[PDB]
Amino acid sequence: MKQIYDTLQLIPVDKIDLHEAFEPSRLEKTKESIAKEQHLRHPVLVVKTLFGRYMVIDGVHRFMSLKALGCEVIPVQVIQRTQYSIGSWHHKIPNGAWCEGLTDEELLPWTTEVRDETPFITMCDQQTEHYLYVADLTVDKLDIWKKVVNSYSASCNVERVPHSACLCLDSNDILMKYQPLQIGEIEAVVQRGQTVPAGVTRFNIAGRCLNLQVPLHLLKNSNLGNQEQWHTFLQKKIESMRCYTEKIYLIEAE
Amino acid sequence: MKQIYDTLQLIPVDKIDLHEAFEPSRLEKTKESIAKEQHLRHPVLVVKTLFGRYMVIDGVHRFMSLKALGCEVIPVQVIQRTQYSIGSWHHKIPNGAWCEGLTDEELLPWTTEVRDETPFITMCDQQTEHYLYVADLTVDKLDIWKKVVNSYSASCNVERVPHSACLCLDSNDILMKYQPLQIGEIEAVVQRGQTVPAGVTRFNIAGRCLNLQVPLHLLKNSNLGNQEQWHTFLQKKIESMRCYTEKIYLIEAE
Repeated sequence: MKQIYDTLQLIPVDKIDLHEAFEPSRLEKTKESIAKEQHLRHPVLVVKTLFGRYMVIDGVHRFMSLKALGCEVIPVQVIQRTQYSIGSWHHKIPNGAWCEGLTDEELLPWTTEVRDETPFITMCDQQTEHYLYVADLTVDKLDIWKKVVNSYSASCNVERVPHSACLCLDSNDILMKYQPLQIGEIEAVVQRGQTVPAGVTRFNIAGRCLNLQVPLHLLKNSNLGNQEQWHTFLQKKIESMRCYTEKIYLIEAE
Repeated sequence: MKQIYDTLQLIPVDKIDLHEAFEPSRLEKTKESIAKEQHLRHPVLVVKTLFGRYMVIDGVHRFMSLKALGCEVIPVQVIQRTQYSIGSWHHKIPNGAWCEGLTDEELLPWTTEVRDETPFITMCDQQTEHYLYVADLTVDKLDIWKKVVNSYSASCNVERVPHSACLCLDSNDILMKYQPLQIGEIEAVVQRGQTVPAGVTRFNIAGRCLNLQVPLHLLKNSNLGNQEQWHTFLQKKIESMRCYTEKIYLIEAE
């Protein structure tokens, strides 16, 4: 389906922006893997913004790995707005008692009280839930998020779970719930040069292209000869492209 | 879901049955490819039947290729009835008026009469339909499906379209419409040692496991001591497994 071929592009690395922070540990493992394989398995998923720029909506650690590896162009799949919806990740913290970062950040005005306002953050254990609202918050919405997420993210052990999935907690777990953003909030965040915390925005994307395996060597120089090479490479790959429209379980290795 | 692990099994080759004819042209390219790669990319998709036997619902040519190569066990994924629905393929013949194999067959009792019985086969064009009913035909549904399908399968160009899909016939198209069978019927067929013609049944399966890349070395000797290797193999592959719930475009190459 050539409609997909036309959305696979090599974009100058300096024209791509993040809307979120990244976790440098995951960045370094992903980067090791790319350097070892000398391939980028999946294109980074981007949307057009303004000034001829692009915003990553999925693959921030791949993109950062390529930038850190000295790539001048990034293989992207350009996603239309009709192809995605915006949800969020909840952060499940196993053995959440031994997680010293959040373990006594008492000062924020957590409360079990529920009001018809929107609870910005919700903290869960097997028994109880706690909330945060800007009626009580002194600083702005997003640095609360940075503070809270960052208190446990890099120090404690986290597993991200989709905000829409069904999950029940053990008594070891703590579950951090963050409400999804609208695209206009994300756009404003990027336009102001800001970022949301790592690993909280979750884009549900239809029509992902998988297992492109872009050779790293193609990404090192920005020369339009390199672009002819990219078109050749891509034409070779599309012949092996098959569309799947039902749930699949993909082994991402070989 | 870790249930996948229990559904991926090595099954003796003599316990597996096909329900549909295979196209040997396609069988030879599948066989070729498997021999070159020394691996089976996707597991054969089967459902359990009677006498501890299994019926292939997708992967006829992978299976036949494996049997031709001397494999004693087939890597399969056991699909449960909640995972799949059964539809059919319609066969669109562009410029069907010039399909000689379909026109010279003046014998068959094609008819525009709409009866209360369901027709074996419906042959449509832009503004008129023809049917074949049991009452006008001396021999069984399957013999007629194979006779009609083979009158144009190799003779003329044919686009296979899902029966539920949207299709508007151009001025010169002809459309062969076949009934979707129920699983009881397909099972009866296999129980009598018969097969449906190729390219007519269409299984819509959710949760296909993809890109397992089973090494061929594991399929030649069917001994309990092989199973350990298998299980080892499997547990390794699962650690690279990922579920995709939206439509994907997978590059099935490396």
